[PDB]
Amino acid sequence: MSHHWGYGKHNGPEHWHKDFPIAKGERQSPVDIDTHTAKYDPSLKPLSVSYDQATSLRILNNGHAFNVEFDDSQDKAVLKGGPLDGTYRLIQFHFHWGSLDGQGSEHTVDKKKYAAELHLVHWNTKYGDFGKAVQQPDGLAVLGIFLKVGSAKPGLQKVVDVLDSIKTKGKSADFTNFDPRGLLPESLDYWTYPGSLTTPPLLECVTWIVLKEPISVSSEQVLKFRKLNFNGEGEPEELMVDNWRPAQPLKNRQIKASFK
Ligand SMILES: NC(N)=NC1=[SH]CC(CSCC/C(N)=N/S(N)(=O)=O)=N1
Ligand SMILES: [Zn+2]
Repeated sequence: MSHHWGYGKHNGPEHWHKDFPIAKGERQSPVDIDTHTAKYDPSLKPLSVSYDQATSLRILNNGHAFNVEFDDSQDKAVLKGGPLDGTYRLIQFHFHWGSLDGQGSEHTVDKKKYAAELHLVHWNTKYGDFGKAVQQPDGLAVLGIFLKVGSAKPGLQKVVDVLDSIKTKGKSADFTNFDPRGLLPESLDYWTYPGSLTTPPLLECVTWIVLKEPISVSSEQVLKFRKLNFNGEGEPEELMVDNWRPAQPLKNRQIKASFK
């Protein structure tokens, strides 16, 4: 029980396959996005991001990241279009980030690593609930957005300022009326490919949609991410940093671009 997966030397990504053999599967994520090789697919549609009726509820430190959770019991905040067939409901978002500004993203672009990566996780409403959706090859759609360090992202600050209250694993806080539209870049140009969850159980249920344009966050904003703890309250401090899985083999997949 006590030797659980994580991001350390003894329980990190190179160990995950022992408990989760799908870690060596045929459609694992993340991947490197080779820009010159990705092919423009003129049949891909614009993404439809409809977040105006989003109902955020709570923010949780789960010991690996923090999740901002949404009410997904109705079609409030939904992702449609692009490569997707049907309607995908937003359930949560979270980030992956580094100990230094030169690492932290899960996807890479021509081997470049960004400081962090935002994942907005959505599930296909034809499967009725999230737990059923993760058992399907087209069950989830994760919208990935890169973060670089530069100017502050004003729409991120409300997240940053609540992190002191969920420092340690298992802590949560009310987090209502947060508008995830404030985390998007200007352009919705994207790459897409079939992949997996990037944490155990690593299920091969995700249509990945990775935006081309990064958002900028300030050094102070990402420094606050790095003050979070992997540990629970009253345990030795382990800073929550480098909670990213490295790029996995592309195998028999093609990455498609929505743009020329
Ligand atoms: N609840 C339920 N029935 N199953 C599962 S499997 C993983 C999980 C937690 S959310 C799925 C993990 C995730 N979003 N990975 S990522 N980094 O976005 O690719 N719940
Ligand atoms: Zn993620």
